[PDB]
Amino acid sequence: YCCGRKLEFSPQTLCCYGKQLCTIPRDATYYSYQNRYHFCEKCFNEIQGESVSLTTINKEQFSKRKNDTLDPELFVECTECGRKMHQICVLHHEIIWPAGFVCDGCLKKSARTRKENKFSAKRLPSTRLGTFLENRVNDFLRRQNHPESGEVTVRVVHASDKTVEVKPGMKARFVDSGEMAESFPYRTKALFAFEEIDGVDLCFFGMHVQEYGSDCPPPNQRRVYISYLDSVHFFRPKCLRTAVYHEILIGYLEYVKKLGYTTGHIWACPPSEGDDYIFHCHPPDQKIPKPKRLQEWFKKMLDKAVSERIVHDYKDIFKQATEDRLTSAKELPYFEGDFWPNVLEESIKESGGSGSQKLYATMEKHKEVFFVIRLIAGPAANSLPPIVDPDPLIPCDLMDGRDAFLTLARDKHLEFSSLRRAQWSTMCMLVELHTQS
Ligand SMILES: COc1ccc(C2(C(=O)N3CCOC[C@H](Cc4cccc5[nH]ncc45)C3)CCCC2)cc1
Ligand SMILES: [Zn+2]
Ligand SMILES: [Zn+2]
Ligand SMILES: [Zn+2]
Repeated sequence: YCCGRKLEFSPQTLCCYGKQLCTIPRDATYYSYQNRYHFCEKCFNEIQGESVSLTTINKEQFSKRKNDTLDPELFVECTECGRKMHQICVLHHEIIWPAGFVCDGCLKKSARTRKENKFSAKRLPSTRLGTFLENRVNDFLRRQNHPESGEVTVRVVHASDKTVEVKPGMKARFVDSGEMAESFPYRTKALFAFEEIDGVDLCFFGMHVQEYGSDCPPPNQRRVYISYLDSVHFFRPKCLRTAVYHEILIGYLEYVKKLGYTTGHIWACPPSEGDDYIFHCHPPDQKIPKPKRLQEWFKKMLDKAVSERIVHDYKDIFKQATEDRLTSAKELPYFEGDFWPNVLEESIKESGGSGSQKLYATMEKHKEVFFVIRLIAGPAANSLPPIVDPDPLIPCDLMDGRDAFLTLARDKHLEFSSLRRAQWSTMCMLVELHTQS
């Protein structure tokens, strides 16, 4: 055996299908039907009668289970030794090495090494935005001159044109009356950061963004929104991990500012317990920050951006609307999946059809969570040329949003819960991106 350890995958968390946001953690009790519809023990017993609509399926046909199934880790056999070894430990992928697995001992005994690993992070197609970010990170790393650090690769893996649609409450008030556009076009992008750790790629950062160009009507035009952020905390060295995140995030703001976007938007929202934003099965000791801590962290990152003469200034949404002399909810930027489109639906219902009644009160209530970042200020923003993106569209269904990658990771036991598993998951992720390309 490679190690002395007996290893297996932890059970993943499933949905309860009752409260539409309820989740079933590890070792919990739940009910299943056809392994498709799972129900919380509390939510299932708080059900009308026996018949449950799914077609009505009776509660008699449901399975009472505990979320404690442990799938053992897989082994691979050396085609010369016969030695059985963990697939994750030796990082053997059948697509990269279709000739069969040969252990390190056999390779050295015959004075050879594995064939070069195609489908690497470096060999992913590059972009102007990706090169811009990885130059910034690697230049910073050489300045710090830590011998433990490795080369960082940043690649944009998806780009497509989409639209966000105004929800029925806001649509009935402002869209049907002609006061607001019914949809806002934007380009979505997914990019990841990789670090070479002992000769092996490790994906440690991911990000999805929404970019609304000069074609977009107000109030969305020339604005960028960060849909989701995620990380795996195994960047080496640890003492430089936060700074690298700052380099990527500030670099993105610097890049879109150069392109002509005037404002960036960040919703400082930590994930719920047991929830994964981009990377499936985070390490158990990678703690989720509390909201106050996360807000201060973004402040520090933005403060550095201001000092670097990249970000002009930043304010919370409540302060921004006051300076913008906002009066109606139709003047607030409308982003896909954002907090505010959902809340404006609730605000109109409670107000009897008003888009202004509790607008400032709601913004003040949640002001510390929403950051409005001004990249271009004053007279310069009034007369800018059209935004032209030098990078082409990158069709990649696996990265059209965060759902496909999470599903693939769930379906293939691709965990990021440890360095070895995250390296195996990185290798599998890279192979998928190269074949789907
Ligand atoms: C102040 O401490 C931090 C500040 C920022 C981050 C970043 C990040 O990754 N965030 C910020 C939101 O909370 C942490 C999420 C990571 C995470 C941790 C544990 C379980 C999870 N499930 N899903 C996501 C997830 C995603 C790092 C780079 C960008 C900001 C991480 C920790
Ligand atoms: Zn092992
Ligand atoms: Zn539930
Ligand atoms: Zn061998």
